[PDB]
Amino acid sequence: MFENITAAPADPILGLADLFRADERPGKINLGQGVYKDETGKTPVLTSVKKAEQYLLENETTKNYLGIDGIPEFGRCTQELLFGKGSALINDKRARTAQTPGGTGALRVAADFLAKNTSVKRVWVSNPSWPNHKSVFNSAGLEVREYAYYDAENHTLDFDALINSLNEAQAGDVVLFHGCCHNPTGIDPTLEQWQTLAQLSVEKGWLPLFDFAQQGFARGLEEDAEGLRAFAAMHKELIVASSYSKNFGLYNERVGACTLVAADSETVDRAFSQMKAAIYANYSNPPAHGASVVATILSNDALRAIWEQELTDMRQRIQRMRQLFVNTLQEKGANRDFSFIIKQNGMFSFSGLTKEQVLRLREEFGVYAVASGRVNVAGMTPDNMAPLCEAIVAVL
Amino acid sequence: MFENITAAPADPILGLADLFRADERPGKINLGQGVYKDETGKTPVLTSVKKAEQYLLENETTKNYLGIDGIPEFGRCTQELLFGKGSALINDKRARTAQTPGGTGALRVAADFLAKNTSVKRVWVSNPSWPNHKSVFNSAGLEVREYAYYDAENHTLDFDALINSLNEAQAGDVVLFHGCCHNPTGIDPTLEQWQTLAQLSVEKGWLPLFDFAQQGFARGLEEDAEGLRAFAAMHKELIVASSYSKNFGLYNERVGACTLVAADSETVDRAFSQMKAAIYANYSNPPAHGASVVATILSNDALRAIWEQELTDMRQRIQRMRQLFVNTLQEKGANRDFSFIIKQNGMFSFSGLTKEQVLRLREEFGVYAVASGRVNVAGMTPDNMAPLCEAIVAVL
Ligand SMILES: *Cc1c(COP(=O)(O)O)cnc(C)c1O
Ligand SMILES: *Cc1c(COP(=O)(O)O)cnc(C)c1O
Repeated sequence: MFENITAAPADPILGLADLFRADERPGKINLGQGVYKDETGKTPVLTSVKKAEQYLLENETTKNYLGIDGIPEFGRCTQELLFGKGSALINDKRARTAQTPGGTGALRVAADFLAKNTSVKRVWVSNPSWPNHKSVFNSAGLEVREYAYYDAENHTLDFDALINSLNEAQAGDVVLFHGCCHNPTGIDPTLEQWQTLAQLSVEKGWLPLFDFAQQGFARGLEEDAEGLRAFAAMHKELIVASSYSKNFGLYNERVGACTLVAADSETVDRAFSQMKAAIYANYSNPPAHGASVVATILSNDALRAIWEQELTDMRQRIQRMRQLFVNTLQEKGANRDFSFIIKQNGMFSFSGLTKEQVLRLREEFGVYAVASGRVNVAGMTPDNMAPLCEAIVAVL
Repeated sequence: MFENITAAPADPILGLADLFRADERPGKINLGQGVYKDETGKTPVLTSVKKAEQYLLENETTKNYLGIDGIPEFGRCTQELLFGKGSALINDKRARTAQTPGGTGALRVAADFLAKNTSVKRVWVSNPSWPNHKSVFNSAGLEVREYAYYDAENHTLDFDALINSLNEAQAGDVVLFHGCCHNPTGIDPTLEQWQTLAQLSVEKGWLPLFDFAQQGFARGLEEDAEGLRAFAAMHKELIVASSYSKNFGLYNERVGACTLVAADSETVDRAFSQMKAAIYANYSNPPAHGASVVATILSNDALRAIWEQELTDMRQRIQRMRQLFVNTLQEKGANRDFSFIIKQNGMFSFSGLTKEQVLRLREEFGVYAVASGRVNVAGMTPDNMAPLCEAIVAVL
């Protein structure tokens, strides 16, 4: 059976990770990873999370199965984070939320649900996008198509080209939007631009699908949801894949959610039952620990306050690195204006380096980035900025 | 899009659970659930698990992603549990193990892997089987077919009928075996019978797929793997879906494994790369906490010793309930000989009650079992045995 199975392609993300480990050079710098890093260069457990875990250690009396859709309070808190306290969506009971193993899990559950219960045949993703999106949808049996997004000249959202491209999208197609902190470009639509896309979406007949991987990393928790909420006000139908991997630092505990919005309670409840069917045939029910940590934090005034400041501290450190990066390149003799980096949002930023410049940065200077030129800004610190920028300037 | 979506069928397992909650009667007895219960009627966290969780609370410094295949030590311990310390399979490096979200997750990952990389078109499951098997394989796009198993007259393994039925299976078909503690019948093959099926499987050309949900609930950890190991000695190719839900009491943390066996290291490593691809497009990587608890326990001499005795205590309490049940029915005037219950293994047992007897037991006497007549023996205690058996005798 397995004699002639074709190997999976190498995978450059794991390859980059392994080449970074083997690199015996002491001044090596990793900007190719997907996780947050602090001023010391590590991915720590949040203080709020540790406190939540201690409480669970002390008060859990059973590990009996969660329901297919997971911890109710988790779903309730997730819906308030996405739509806001006073949302009409929540009030009319139009939204149903499944706890899932991470954002990826939420995308996959969304994909299986649509492929098995709707007429959806294809999904539209940005160019570039996170490469995991394509694989997830393709596995459910959905075609992936690309719409234009990145203006390579101005390091901006090519908005005219984005509209032009999506006009090819038929009614009943899914169109995937990154709620905030676009991966890999860090380029987000403005509110006016979100409102325009919301309007275009309703008349063109798209099912919008929002991927929220970094809620709270752009401007703030509420601000980063504005785009979503603009779509929410316009649309009858909507899906959201959200992740707490980055904003709670719970990557390996697989904490995410799939939220289904329909016109009314009877419809959403009926659609959601088939979404639960898609979860039952996949992993049966979701993992409790990570999601229980999140629900414990968000429903407790003290822990939430502590957590929100931790998230704010991450957001601001990134924003300090963005500026320090631009100023350091400026004063190191930068063959280029990098001021666009400051206007980009969140973990990631397209540096605009060529694949050869990137490959050279690794070979000569021990600086690791992704082939596309994506850099993780959280991998930058005050200590490694000088040598990072010297390397970059030397390859321009 | 969601306007005319057909609702999912009610689901009787959740329906049974909800009807049990609403039941205001004080003497109600639940035998319809899938989880272990102790003498007090609860599903507690194991002492070994709590100790493991405390150690993790104190020593974890990051929640950074696990690899796609999860915690290495977890995989190593899982392979020793399945194949044994000195196994040649482990020595020749023929087995590769992915940590997965529960046994269900392992079945789904197995299913996607086979559907996408082999010529497998159908899977053979026992009659009856756990209904989740059918849904999982059907979602990957695989036909499910049934082979005979249960001898309804003698409450035994209808072995002649089992062989006769599986002769319909073509070469290149998957045949699913329950390693031990068959769900729902509790009827396992003897070693001689396992050796016979192993032999038949190799000449007929089946890819065997083992589902281990209750390793350690029949006779012991090593004993319950004999069937698997008999197949392992004969076969070049094999898949195992194992679960730590029941034997570590970690149900909601989703702790399982998919283990792939091929002829040699180069083949298994190449096949496993595509299995990792199937995980990447599903939930990206597995949840750490539950699997970290398992790895921490199994790799530590003290905690493992404590855990093994906890598992032994569960196995023996079940075996005491089996006997108490038969003796109590005998001395309550049983219209029937229930001695077959004592020879059946693990959590579950087919009582041999009709769906009307079951429905009547719930309506009149507040005793809850599954429509098929499956009873969870761990739901029986010394306190509720008398009233349980009185109800049963009254409906025969
Ligand atoms: C990091 C990231 C995620 C996170 O996925 P999890 O499964 O939640 O770890 C999801 N989507 C995007 C675009 C991301 O960048
Ligand atoms: C209980 C059981 C399982 C457990 O599934 P998890 O996903 O590990 O909870 C798997 N297979 C069978 C036959 C079972 O009875």
